[PDB]
Amino acid sequence: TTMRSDNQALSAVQDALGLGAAKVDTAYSGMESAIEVVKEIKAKLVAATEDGVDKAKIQEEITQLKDQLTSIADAASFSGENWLQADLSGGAVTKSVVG
Amino acid sequence: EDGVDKAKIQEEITQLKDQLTSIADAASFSGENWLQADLSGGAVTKSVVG
Repeated sequence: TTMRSDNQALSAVQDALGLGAAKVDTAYSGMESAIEVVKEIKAKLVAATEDGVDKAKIQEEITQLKDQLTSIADAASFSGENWLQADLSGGAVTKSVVG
Repeated sequence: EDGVDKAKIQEEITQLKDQLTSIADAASFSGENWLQADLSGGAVTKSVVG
């Protein structure tokens, strides 16, 4: 009977592990999108370091890319717990996945 | 799990607690249910003619 109860507990742990894996996958996809966008931003800026290039066009490009970054950060949420855009007023927040 | 909402599980456990109460009070044969005894004295004892 104790072993059956333990088996039920491990089944619940498996369900929690699946949920956490889905959350991590969503967070990683959003993270990769943000990395690609910021790489594009860096490429645009290092192109713009030349003085012969008008900087207003680059400025509006980075503005659009920053808006895209904000949208990606606030949208990459699976079940509310998005593991991104947290509250750092306390100093440190730790998310846990049932192992 | 932190991501799982706790309210739905809350009424789940509420229903299970009501089920436990029903199990405790219904399981009787002839008034001597051997459960839900009065522990005012803390030493209630039931016997069967052997």
